[PDB]
Amino acid sequence: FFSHWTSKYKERNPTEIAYSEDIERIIDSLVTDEITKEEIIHFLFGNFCFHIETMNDQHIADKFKGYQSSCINLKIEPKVDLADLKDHLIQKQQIWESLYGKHLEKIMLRIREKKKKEKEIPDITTAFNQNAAEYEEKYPNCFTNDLSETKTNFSMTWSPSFEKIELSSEVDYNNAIINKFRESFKSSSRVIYNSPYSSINNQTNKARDITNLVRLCLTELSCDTTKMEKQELEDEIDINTGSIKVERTKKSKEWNKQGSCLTRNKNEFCMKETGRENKTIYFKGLAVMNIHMKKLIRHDNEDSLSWCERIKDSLFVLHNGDIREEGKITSVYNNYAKNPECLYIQDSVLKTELETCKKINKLCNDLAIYHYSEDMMQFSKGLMVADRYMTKESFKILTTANTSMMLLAFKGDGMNTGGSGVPYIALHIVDEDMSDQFNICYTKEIYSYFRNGSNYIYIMRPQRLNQVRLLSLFKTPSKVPVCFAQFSKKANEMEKWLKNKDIEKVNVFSMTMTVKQILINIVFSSVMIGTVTKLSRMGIFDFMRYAGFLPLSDYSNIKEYIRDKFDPDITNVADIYFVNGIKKLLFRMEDLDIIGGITDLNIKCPITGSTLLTLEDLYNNVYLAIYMMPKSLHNHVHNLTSLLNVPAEWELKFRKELGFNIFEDIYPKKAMFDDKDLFSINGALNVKALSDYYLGNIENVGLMRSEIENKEDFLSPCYKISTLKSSKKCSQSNIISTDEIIECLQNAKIQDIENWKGNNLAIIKGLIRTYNEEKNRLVEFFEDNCVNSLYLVEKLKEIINSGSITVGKSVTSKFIRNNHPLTVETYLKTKLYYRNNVTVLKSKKVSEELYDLVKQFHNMMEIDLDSVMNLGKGTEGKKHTFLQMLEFVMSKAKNVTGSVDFLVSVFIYLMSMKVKMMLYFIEHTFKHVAQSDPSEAISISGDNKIRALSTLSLDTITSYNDILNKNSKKSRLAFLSADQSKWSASDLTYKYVLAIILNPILTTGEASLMIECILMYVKLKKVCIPTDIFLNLRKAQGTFGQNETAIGLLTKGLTTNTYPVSMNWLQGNLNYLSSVYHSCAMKAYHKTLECYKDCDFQTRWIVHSDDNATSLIASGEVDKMLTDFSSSSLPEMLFRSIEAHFKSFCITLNPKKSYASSSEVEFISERIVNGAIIPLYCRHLANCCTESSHISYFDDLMSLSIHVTMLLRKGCPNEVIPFAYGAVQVQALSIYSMLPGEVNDSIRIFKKLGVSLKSNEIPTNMGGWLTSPIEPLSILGPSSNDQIIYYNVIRDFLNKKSLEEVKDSVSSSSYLQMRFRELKGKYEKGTLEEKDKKMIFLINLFEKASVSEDSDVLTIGMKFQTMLTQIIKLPNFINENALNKMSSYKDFSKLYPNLKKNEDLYKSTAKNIASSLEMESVHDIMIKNPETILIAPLNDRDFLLSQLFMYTSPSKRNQLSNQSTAKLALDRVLRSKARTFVDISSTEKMTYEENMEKKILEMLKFDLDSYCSFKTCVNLVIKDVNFSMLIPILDSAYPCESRKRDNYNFRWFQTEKWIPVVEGSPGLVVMHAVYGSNYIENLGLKNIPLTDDSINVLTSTFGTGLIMEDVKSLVKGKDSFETEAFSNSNECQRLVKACNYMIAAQNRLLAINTCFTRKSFPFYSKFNLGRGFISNTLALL
Ligand SMILES: NC(=O)c1ncn([C@@H]2O[C@H](COP(=O)(O)OP(=O)(O)OP(=O)(O)O)[C@@H](O)[C@H]2O)n1
Ligand SMILES: NC(=O)c1ncn([C@@H]2O[C@H](COP(=O)(O)OP(=O)(O)OP(=O)(O)O)[C@@H](O)[C@H]2O)n1
Repeated sequence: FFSHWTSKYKERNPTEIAYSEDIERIIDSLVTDEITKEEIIHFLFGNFCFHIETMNDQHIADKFKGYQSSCINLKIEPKVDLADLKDHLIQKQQIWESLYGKHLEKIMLRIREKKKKEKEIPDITTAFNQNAAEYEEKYPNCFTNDLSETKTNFSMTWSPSFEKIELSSEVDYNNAIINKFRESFKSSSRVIYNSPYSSINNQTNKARDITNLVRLCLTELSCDTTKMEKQELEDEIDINTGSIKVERTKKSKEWNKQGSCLTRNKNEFCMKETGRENKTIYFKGLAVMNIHMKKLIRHDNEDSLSWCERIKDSLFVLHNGDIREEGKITSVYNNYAKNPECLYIQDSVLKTELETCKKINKLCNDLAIYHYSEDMMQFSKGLMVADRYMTKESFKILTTANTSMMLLAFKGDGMNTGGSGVPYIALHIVDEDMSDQFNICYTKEIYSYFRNGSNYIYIMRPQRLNQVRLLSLFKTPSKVPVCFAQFSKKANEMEKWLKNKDIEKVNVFSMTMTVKQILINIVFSSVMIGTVTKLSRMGIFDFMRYAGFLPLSDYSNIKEYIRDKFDPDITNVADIYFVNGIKKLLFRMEDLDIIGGITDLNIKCPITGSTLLTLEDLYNNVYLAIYMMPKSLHNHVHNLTSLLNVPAEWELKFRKELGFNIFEDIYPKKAMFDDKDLFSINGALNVKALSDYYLGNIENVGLMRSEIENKEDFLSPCYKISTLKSSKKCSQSNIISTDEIIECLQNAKIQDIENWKGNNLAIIKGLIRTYNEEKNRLVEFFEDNCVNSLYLVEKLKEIINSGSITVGKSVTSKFIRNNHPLTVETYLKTKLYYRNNVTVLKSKKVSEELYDLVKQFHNMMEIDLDSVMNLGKGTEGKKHTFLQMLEFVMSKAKNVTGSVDFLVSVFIYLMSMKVKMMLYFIEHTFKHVAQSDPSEAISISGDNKIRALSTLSLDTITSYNDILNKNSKKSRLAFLSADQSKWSASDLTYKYVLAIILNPILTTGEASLMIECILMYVKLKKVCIPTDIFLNLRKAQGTFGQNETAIGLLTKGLTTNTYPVSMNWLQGNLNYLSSVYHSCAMKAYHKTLECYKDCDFQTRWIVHSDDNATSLIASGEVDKMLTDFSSSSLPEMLFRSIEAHFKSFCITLNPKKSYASSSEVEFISERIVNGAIIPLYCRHLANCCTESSHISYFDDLMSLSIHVTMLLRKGCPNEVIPFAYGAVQVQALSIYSMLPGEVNDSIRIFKKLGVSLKSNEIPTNMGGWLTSPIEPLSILGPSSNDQIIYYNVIRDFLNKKSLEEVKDSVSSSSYLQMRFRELKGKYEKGTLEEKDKKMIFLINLFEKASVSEDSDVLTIGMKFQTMLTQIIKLPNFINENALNKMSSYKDFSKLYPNLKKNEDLYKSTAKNIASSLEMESVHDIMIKNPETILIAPLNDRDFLLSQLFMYTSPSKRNQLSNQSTAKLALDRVLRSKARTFVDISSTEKMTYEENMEKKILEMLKFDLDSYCSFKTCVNLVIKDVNFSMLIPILDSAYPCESRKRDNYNFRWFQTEKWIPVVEGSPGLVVMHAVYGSNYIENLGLKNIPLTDDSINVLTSTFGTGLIMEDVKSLVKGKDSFETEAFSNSNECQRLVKACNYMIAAQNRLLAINTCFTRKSFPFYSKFNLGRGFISNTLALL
């Protein structure tokens, strides 16, 4: 172990760091009445003398010099010798050790003072009544007993039953329904208005208006079109971004002319030229939709439960008469659920489970679950399509696969600025038989009805829906059938009735009344849960995650949670059913193998099905009801204001508590270190606790320092660090300069009104738009910022008085949204000098910021080629380290920079590059400290062992309780599952300095650097609100009474943007240091509890930042000490004592999610009771239906199959797995890669062109369907589907039986050439069988759509986790708009000027006069330095021009252009049906399906010279270690009943193929297990040679393309070119594979040693660092 001091800061002490008086205040504030200042200093600087056994002697001299300097600067006489300090610190030990007993007495007094003040509620009903009483006390008379003023019961949209077959013959089936309703709505006027909820005083007077509006819109304002063209969209260039989807200017944006009406497309109509009485009727109907006063019903309303107990069974009657049999959602769900035998390889033993799944599918078919979900999905489609394009004088009649359903959509909030939603009136035709049940069910929203024929025509009430609510309505086919399947499985009456009957006898007719009632509840709950669009239902359902703990003890959650902080916001009826289910569960728990519920007689909360055989069924039902709700139905505008509003309040609370005023700095005070309640710690106890923690954790200072400076990439340049190189995002305050602003104002003349070209017109527009209403501040900015005062304003006078200028109005958000960003910059900056300063932080990549930092380190600001190339080559040139750049940044910004670097923004938080580097240093010097702690969970690599540590924390605790309580005394268990509240907001930050001073694995210079870093992070941090949000609050504050909650007080009345956030580190920034402090606090808790005299306590705790998993086992005289601690049992003891102890460590325990029990613990989401773990597969099942990224079909299908895989891991039953398959299929296919029957299908396209591939053999990237079985998807993952179909077509191609025959036939090198020649001859003369055409198709697909194709991992870093990739990559930007606003492009465009800057066509013309010379120079200084463009930067001049030589490849600007951005819905369902661009430069615009047709027609021919990709695709499949041993196990596995499996329910999968396959690869003994598998299954050991040699072939071709063209067999000389010409013999890839298969050189790298050999043939082996890298078979563990 060698020691290296990594600082120029060596001669700096922690008491001379500019912000050094705060350390003096911390020292002065730690002085107690028993410990003086001298002992505090001697302990704090000198604690390292307990660690002096593993550190160097130069480290000894360094730390003793730091000790002496600290004592001299603090006016204390230091000890002369190190042994003198050791003797003094070992003799003043009992003074410091006595703090634990006083702390024990303090927490006992705090429990005694806290339990006396609280009040006790007698029962749960009194808690509910007290909540209702205080709710009436806030707002009086808010509770109404009349059910006529409430909100809508049955949510956004209503689905009647569809009773008549509608024949179509030349009548356009979508349009025949509209004229059917029109001819129904032409009879007389027997309009009966509906009184809601059987009321008597019906006002009406609006039902007449709605009826007249609907009659007008269906009689006069619309007609049978049947001839107009469909809506077609086209991509267009935006003035701020690229490639947005919009309607074309002609055709589908123009109003056509039918007979006396105006029409746009097949659905939209208009009334621009209509009679005045008709216009009056239209406006009278429009005024209804608007184009305390809360009536909340009580929890104990017996009328609402009685009404719901008729509404929810009228719904079941309505869900029982539908006659439709085929559809889109029905087809995809019946692909998996109607025949689930294909998913399971050994399906012959699942004769009961698969039959139950088939019965659940038949019940879904007969109750019209699929058809209702499909109707909701397409109506949400049509509704948001209507939301963006509708005007006030137009409507958008929607029709679907329905028979008796329409919707009359009206003007919504196009160009979304929050808004309210899109109005819509739905019409229904119901027959005479189901007429009373329709009135009973939808009694609130039926607005008028009349009778025509044997039918009733219903007009329902208009509502409105935001885009988020339409998106939650969209995922109905993914959310409702899985709800029906899970609730039908977990209900024991439903499953019990399903098990006796047969598939031909399952119907509603042969049902008992109890099973029918359970089915009614299941249908109603699935409908109400799968589509949720109300905030009250979300409040009710996330109230449910705390009122659901049965096996419990004292938690302060049964009664004190249902008091004041519970919000009973029940607005409608029939959520009384859900709240009443909660109330019955709580009343049951009040009156009091896991068998938890066969004896308690528990009741399901949403589905009410009794006789619960297992507690895990209850946990699964509640948590699936919880996790299926959306994250938020609020807009991003409201959510961002909430996220920017919480820290302002939690900082104003801190300032008010500790006496700081609003506009001043933050310094330590005595109150923070005096053991107070709100914002304080104990002080001297914290120092002793941290010293004891560092004594007990760090065992070798030098070895751990070596691991820190070797594994965290210290003493290495910053581009080797993945956090500071991989472009996440960043924040750099780029503001147009004020001198540049006044210069642009000066050069903007008044004689060039026509010639206002360039970007200066944007500055002119911004200053004029600011002048139009903000005259008060523009004169101040024009007279104080610039030295010329009157000239600028007098020039602006005739600038506005020039007559012609393009400004409409200060429309605020309408100006911001669709104008150039520098217009926003100027419209800000001309009124921001002394107030409202903003200083807008625009986002940037960290790679560009690191590029600028490396450029600024070597003083190469102005870019010059000789200046960068003079830095040397190889591993002997100029190179920096991470800490040298860190101190360069610190020395730069300590020089009066204005503290612009400490500015974060919300985009979860967006910090600067400096703050990212300081947080990296502080984070990763404590990551290894937390890695040495066995009780620390955030240091666990991944989520794999997170469950494992909880398993140990249960197992050793239970084993020790079994080993102690049987001998001498009694023991009581106490498991704590705490979660702290405001872990970052309420936390004192200055206590982290004490964790750094006492750190022994450090240096007195590095410690000073970290202390100064944390002190500037506290004293100078600020938060900048974004421009649109701050303008919204500014205009709201101007219109209103000018008061705000906390943001107005912090920003001096909203007159400035940056508000101070000092003692609140942002969440995720200190995630290891806070966890270290938490574990230190728990060790101090154990040391404090060890001070009790006649009792023995041992504590086991587990810490992951915010969370806690404390266990405690007491022994001895328990009965006396329990009333000493003021409690009744050990969980009550633990919940009181830990809460009292944590207040001395600035940790706030909240009595909401923190419970204490004697048998149950929870950690994050996993949960283990009495040595057995409850599975909780709810999160993955909900992620299978709700969470998606919305980027592509391939990406989202591969991402959702992760959740399917973890569903298979965590014990899912075998009847929800086919529904999980169907759910991920609907969620992947329902946006862009369209559903069966639509335009972007892949079964239909492959069937039309006669492709030889079958339905279940289409690859995933071809738009095909996930058809991998249960076992290979569970073991390998989503990347196994294409591997399985490739292996199947290969095994059919060479006509073999097993994989081993294929392996020993491929292993001969003279075999695949003969097969390829035989295939070529077969294609030649006369014969091509089906297998040959399949093999040819997949060979050409591997050529055209391999994952390595058109990708390099050094421009954008990818991971290569699959075999193939997306074959259409839509460009997010067109031309060089993606490459702009970049320092790399601005440098590349300067030393290589506009001959090669603008544009891609100018560079492409240099491949067939000055651009050819520039390209020749580029590739001449590129090909002489080969290591700079296709490996990682070895040093500088391998990084600064590595970012410069990537803007020359056509496939490296395309890769940066089509980067996957976030976007949202309606930007991808519209782009899929639009004529999109192909690449970065093409005049041709073509659709997605036509592109797919062209690509499939391209990959149909044999295309000889395809031998290399044939051998590559064979060898990528067969050579996998995991696949080649998983397949023979699956092929030769015994069914059951010998050692594999003998149980039935949820015990085939976890007994037959996840334990005899885990005795397969690593060998194992355990029988039943929930699996956290190994790392990712590697299919990228062979693909990173493909990328790293494809880029070599590309630069070879682009180097050889200038001087000459040639074909082959080149004779030129100049060895680096002749050897690459010999390298390009066939493709260079078969040469790569064969040549480095038959030898293995493996020469080391020094870039002169390796360039000594040859530039081409053995050099490429040192551009991947490995060859034929075969991994080991992964242990599932
Ligand atoms: N992005 C939008 O279009 C939108 N959505 C809701 N809002 C807020 O609510 C009002 C109604 O929106 P509009 O801009 O369509 O109404 P308008 O201003 O009276 O009509 P117009 O566009 O023809 O001038 C608007 O005045 C505005 O305050 N704006
Ligand atoms: N009630 C609690 O016991 C609790 N648990 C966490 N927190 C801290 O609260 C900050 C923001 O709260 P959020 O609105 O994001 O939800 P949350 O974290 O789940 O807390 P809560 O249950 O109170 O809503 C978050 O920064 C979070 O750390 N409070």
